[PDB]
Amino acid sequence: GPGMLSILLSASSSYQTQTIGRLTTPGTNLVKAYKSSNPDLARNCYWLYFDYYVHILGYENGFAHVRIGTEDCWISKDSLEEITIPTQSVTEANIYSEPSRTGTIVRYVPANSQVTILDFNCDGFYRINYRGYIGYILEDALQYKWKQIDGANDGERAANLVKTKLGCKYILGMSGPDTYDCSGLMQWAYNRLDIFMHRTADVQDLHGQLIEDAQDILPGDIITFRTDSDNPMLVTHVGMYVGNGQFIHASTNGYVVKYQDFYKYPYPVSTIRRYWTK
Repeated sequence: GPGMLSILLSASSSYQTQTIGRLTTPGTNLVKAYKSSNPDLARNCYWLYFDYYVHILGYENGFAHVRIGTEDCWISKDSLEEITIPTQSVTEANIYSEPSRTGTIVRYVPANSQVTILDFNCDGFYRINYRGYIGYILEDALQYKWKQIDGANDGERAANLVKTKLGCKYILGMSGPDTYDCSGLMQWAYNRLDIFMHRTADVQDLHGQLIEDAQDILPGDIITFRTDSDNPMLVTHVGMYVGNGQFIHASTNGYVVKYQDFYKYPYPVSTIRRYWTK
């Protein structure tokens, strides 16, 4: 106020200067992703998709180095656009040199100031520009919220996110904003929480915290299923638990994003995976 800093913040930060990107994938819905700026172009690690949000770490050799949560990769720089977000502050704060409790003061910001968000989810801070002064301001000092404040954890936030897509049409290979397949809905929802998961159900099945007992399932957990009787050992489907014994999924049965009764669903579970941590 403005000097008070919580002991819960680290006294040190390795957070690198980043900007915000939105994928535009011109002319299509996807872009190949690589693990270097000089890749074996035949061996892309995966793809990223239209209207996904990323952090931009930099550019090299015609590629953008992008980040979603703990995952980073390289995509053609023409597949995304840089984003800045105008907002205002609601409480006096300092712009600090870094997102920690030992940064130097770049600029005092009075309450009600017009600012521009340049990066988000910076370990409890936004990176902003105020009157040309650039640095890190505590998240709660700004009006804009990059994710929901409501919810006890990111799992509940993920459940709300898939609920916002109820009624969207099923289309194989899509991940929003208007059409989805089962695994694209999962990846999209966690993209909006700055959490990376892979694109296909059979890989989503292999990461995240394993919830061994279904009694311990919570909103935002994903459930993978084996639904192909001609390949009965292969994971082919996925949905998100949203509480009260229901999960939401994009299904060809109805060709729509819809609720489904978990225990009445007539296909075997593979794993229950928790990709949220807070």
